[PDB]
Amino acid sequence: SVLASCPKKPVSSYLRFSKEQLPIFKAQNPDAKTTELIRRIAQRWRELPDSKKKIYQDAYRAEWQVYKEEISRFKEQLTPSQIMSLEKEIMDKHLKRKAMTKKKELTLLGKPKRPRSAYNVYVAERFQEAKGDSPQEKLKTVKENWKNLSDSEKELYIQHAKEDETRYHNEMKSWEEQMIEVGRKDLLRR
DNA sequence: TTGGGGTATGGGGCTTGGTGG
DNA sequence: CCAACCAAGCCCCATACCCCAA
Repeated sequence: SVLASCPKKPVSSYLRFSKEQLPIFKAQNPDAKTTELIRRIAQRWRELPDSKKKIYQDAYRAEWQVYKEEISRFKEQLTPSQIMSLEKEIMDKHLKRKAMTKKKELTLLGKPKRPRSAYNVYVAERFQEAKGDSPQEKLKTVKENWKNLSDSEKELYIQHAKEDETRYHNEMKSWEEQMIEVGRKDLLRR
């Protein structure tokens, strides 16, 4: 917003080199994947004489000195609550990434999904047949019926809840053993 | 020791509304 | 706190590499 205007850190010499080289390379090699071209460019980097590298190096060092000056000038023109909301935007960012990363890894270790509630299993069935525009509305409809149902009409759902509760228990046990075997006691409950 | 950040894109998943480890 | 139930078009991202600031 105002922090979106925060000066960015310069990227390093290999990154510069690559950024410039990609374009040249893709133009000489239309039928190729980026990943490949990148591998190719990295090799070029390795190959490049130190005296040449040193050129990009100096570019980066001087570009860092600009960042130094830039960031501090930036901070002065900000209020203290601003200075803080900045630092928080950074932390929040980093934590979201950490979050995403652990969530990917669990899914890739096929970690059992949590027990679905009495209400969950109802929604998973009475959503196709539901009035409304967005999902917001298609939901309030199913919500209204939830209040309007009674004990007898909630059996085969609360039954499947109680079943899924035992599915969870079993699946969680298979998975936690699996994990112990794979050297990861750390992903265990408690 | 770690990880972010440059690209481009092919598969990934976070979002908006009101019951459960 | 965060995950679960229903969308799907945008948020993000690992991938190929290297390097240096935190």
